[PDB]
Amino acid sequence: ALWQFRSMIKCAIPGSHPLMDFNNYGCYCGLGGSGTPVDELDRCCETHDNCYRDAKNLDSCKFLVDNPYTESYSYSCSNTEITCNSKNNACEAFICNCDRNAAICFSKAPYNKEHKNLDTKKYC
Ligand SMILES: [Ca+2]
Repeated sequence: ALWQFRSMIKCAIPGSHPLMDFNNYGCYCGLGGSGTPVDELDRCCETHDNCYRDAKNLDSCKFLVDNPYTESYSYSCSNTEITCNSKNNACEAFICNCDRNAAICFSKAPYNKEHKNLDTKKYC
């Protein structure tokens, strides 16, 4: 499932904590969502959830394959530098290229300390 995604975000994140802090926070972290964020660390959930939108469409391994979120792929690191298993294929490549920007961009964004299990009649 989404679980070698936690393996993923240790790799890309010098300093900041994954899911344990991250997955609760900010306004728009299902599929679609759009107000804006709150701070832009709901904005790194924006890009991985709208790349996972293009995964429900996806012609390479197509979704009668119901949810291929890790039983299929793992990844490479290590600046951040997250990618994929380095042969990188068609659909092993696509779902690891959404789950890359996920991992990287929790190191790219201004974090929610604040929206951290959120408010929003407020931020969005
Ligand atoms: Ca969303």
